[PDB]
Amino acid sequence: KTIIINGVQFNTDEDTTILKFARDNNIDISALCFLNNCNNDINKCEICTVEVEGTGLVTACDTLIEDGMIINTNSDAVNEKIKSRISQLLDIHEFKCGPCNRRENCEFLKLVIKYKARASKPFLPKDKTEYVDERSKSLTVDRTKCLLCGRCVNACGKNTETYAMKFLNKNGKTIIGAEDEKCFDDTNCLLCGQCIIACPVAALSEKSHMDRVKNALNAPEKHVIVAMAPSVRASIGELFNMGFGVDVTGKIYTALRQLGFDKIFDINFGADMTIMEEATELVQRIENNGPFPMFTSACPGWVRQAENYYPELLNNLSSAKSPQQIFGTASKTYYPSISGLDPKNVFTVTVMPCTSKKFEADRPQMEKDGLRDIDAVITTRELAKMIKDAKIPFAKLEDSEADPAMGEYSGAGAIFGATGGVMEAALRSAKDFAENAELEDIEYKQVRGLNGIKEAEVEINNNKYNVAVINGASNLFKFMKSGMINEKQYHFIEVMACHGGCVNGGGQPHVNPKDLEKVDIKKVRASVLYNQDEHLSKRKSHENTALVKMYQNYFGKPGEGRAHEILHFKYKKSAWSHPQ
Ligand code: 402
Ligand code: SF4
Ligand code: SF4
Ligand code: SF4
Ligand code: SF4
Ligand code: FES
Ligand SMILES: [Mg+2]
Ligand SMILES: [Mg+2]
Repeated sequence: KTIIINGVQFNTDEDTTILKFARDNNIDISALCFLNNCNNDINKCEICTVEVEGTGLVTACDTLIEDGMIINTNSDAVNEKIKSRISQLLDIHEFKCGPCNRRENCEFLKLVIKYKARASKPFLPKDKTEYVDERSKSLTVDRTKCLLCGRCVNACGKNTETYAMKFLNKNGKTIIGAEDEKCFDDTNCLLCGQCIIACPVAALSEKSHMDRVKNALNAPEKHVIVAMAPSVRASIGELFNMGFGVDVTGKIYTALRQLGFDKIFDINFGADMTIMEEATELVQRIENNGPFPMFTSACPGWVRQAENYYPELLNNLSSAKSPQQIFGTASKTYYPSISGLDPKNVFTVTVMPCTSKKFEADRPQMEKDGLRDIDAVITTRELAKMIKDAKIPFAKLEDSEADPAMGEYSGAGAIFGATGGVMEAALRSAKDFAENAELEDIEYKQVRGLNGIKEAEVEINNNKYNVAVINGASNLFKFMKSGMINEKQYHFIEVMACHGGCVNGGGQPHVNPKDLEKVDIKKVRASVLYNQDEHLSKRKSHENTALVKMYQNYFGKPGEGRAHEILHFKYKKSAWSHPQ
């Protein structure tokens, strides 16, 4: 078919939208509410307006190309329409970029600047308290920034299929929020924060823990531990203009020391701990023939999904604590035993690509003897802001090293942040455990990649077992609802709520939609992790020397005794009751 765009003739067989055909041919069209191959069906932002000859102004993002269209993307009538829409958005928008947390990478600001748009009347609310919801342990809303673009609603729908983020009719006016405007925590919401990632502005954010951290750092008698997740070292460089897929591990350690932290450890150490315990439990369940299947339990997004939708699976969850919590538990017990610190004075902070980790850390029973496993969780974005506020030249920092005692990690722990990561690492140790051997082939490439549902057959000690990797919360629903779970007998199942794994977590750096169609963000971030695994000497969690010492000298044998006593956590379904 033949179309004309800005006087340029195209002959094409492609059946796509104006927007995508234009972007494919280096023709500029703006968009706002269009994301994840979806726009806002009930309140189209119309930022993507173009002029079609013989029709008038149309939305490019959801209008298919047709033979014989004459399209103008830059006529004065088009630009005045787009400018008008942005101005109306400004009319309901607290335009104060100064102290805003999206100041450095906001899509809306870029649009305002591009079209020179201004409000008819500035939005200047005196009392923000009614626009702000900070009840959640993981999420916050600032409706002074909200454009009602529906991108959070669509993303929540696509990524989780819970539809926990909804349009609401609050006293005759439209907002976004949880069901019945309740606290997100009190709904079926997973707190995975995929909504935040989709948000073009600062309307959706993580629940801040930065005050917890600063207060602890400035408290004389507090000994503040910090440990970052696998994914952080593969991501945080993005916010310092270092590009995508840059390993910045050593720079992070240096920055944390300069921030005033008293001990620099690593969650990857906790990852090796979780494998120690979970691979042990797997081997146990084999020689007890059940309960099968065993599900991973390190994703609090998935744990909440199970609690809210599949409580019959809670007893199938591994009882091993997550790397975050299992690390935290040892930081209040083992670490004092090798440091002399009063356990009460230890304050443990993690850096996570995740918002759901904050909820996990603040679970009432995630403590012992009055001591929280984890006292604070800051996202990748929060650590970045903290670094920038301290004016630490991150990109120029020299590499330092972590403190070894709870900072060493194997290549198995290092790949936790990728979908299929926990599966692969668990298998490397479960195999060696069950066969009493030191096997050389350790790469399970079949469980890797961005496929939503991944299965593999594995041969453990002259017996064959079935594993599955569930990549994304919506895929958990598909896997269960479509009866896939009953099509064969599964023995070990990994579930991550965020598609791509933690590298694509709700607390990660935002990425411009244009960059998203240019960079495979999930694969590129994960590539850093697998790279570290490939070039590390020890690639099994039980080959972690610092970890072995810890178990030999303090916890004893994994999966039992002291180790099972305090390094494990069991989820329980509510007892039957009526009503509901
Ligand atoms: N706790 C824990 Fe995990 C580990 O190790 C993280 O820290 Fe993850 C990452 N990156 C997060 O958030 S959680 C899910 N298990 C996969 S990776
Ligand atoms: S959300 Fe964007 S446009 Fe609005 S105040 Fe913040 S930086 Fe400025
Ligand atoms: S919270 Fe963000 S993504 Fe959701 S409607 Fe408001 S501006 Fe759009
Ligand atoms: S945190 Fe996750 S489940 Fe909850 S509303 Fe946001 S995207 Fe949906
Ligand atoms: S996949 Fe990772 S980042 Fe996403 S909710 Fe689970 S633990 Fe958090
Ligand atoms: S981007 Fe097309 S209507 Fe919003
Ligand atoms: Mg649409
Ligand atoms: Mg201090």
